[PDB]
Amino acid sequence: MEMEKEFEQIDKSGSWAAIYQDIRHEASDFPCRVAKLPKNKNRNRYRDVSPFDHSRIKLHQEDNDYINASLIKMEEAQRSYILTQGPLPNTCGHFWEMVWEQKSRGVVMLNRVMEKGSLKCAQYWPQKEEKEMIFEDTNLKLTLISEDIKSYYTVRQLELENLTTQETREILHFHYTTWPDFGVPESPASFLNFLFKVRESGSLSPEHGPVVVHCSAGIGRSGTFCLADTCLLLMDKRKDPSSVDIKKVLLEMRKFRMGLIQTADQLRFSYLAVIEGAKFIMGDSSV
Ligand SMILES: C=C(C)[C@@H]1CC[C@@H](C)[C@@H]2CCC(C)=C[C@@H]21
Ligand SMILES: [Mg+2]
Repeated sequence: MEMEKEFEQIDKSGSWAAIYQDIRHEASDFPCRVAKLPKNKNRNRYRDVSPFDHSRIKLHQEDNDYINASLIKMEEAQRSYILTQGPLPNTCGHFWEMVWEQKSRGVVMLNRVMEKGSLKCAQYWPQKEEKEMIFEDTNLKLTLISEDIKSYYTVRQLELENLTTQETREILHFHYTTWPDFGVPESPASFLNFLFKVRESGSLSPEHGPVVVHCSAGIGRSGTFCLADTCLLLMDKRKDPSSVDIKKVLLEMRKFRMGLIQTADQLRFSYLAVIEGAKFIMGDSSV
């Protein structure tokens, strides 16, 4: 597994920070002019995290079509993802409008609402079945149908209703709840198990719109999730599995949204997940 001897060589040489900086130097730099217009200042959670103009998701509405969200389209892998920031108190209606318009089936959330004693995300879904949420600026109603709480993650089933037309869709919410406050998980086993739960749900499949992935800024943990998924897909599809190069897949994803993978230990963790997940897809079905 070329990547696995690349992994051991980089650990041995203690050069993860140098590998990561080289990725930062060669990453694309495209314009983000819409994100920087003054009328959009309260739609952005972080001043240094914006969507490129060429890949941004446009809301289907006159007035203001802006949301901080990017379409990441992986041609060879045949997979698309929408990466977005954690919604703001005033962008929750835009978030669900984007989900409606893009025909997404799943939302993947990789942060908690409060981390390090600060609010990383608005409470954008209902916590109780009997208290639904109405987003009047976008004319959508959201209802909790059920939820399954497990040790490392929670899965919710929600109903999203277009109050204009009274159509309804079922949305699956996949909430990874135990990413540590500092660093990365020591073992990728629980992250891979989470990834495969999302895959089994159908939410990642071409009969649906792209899955919506977010953490707080939509680049760190979010980038790790998409990078691992796409790498494992390429290894399944290809005549030569060990031809998959993580660093070139990461740079290709960074053509669509800036800053994906935010630290050198996130880079290292991404290798770990792909190496370990590759065991579980080269014929070794056992668990
Ligand atoms: C996905 C994995 C590589 C691991 C295999 C071993 C288990 C302890 C762990 C938790 C239980 C499930 C179903 C698989 C996970
Ligand atoms: Mg460059």
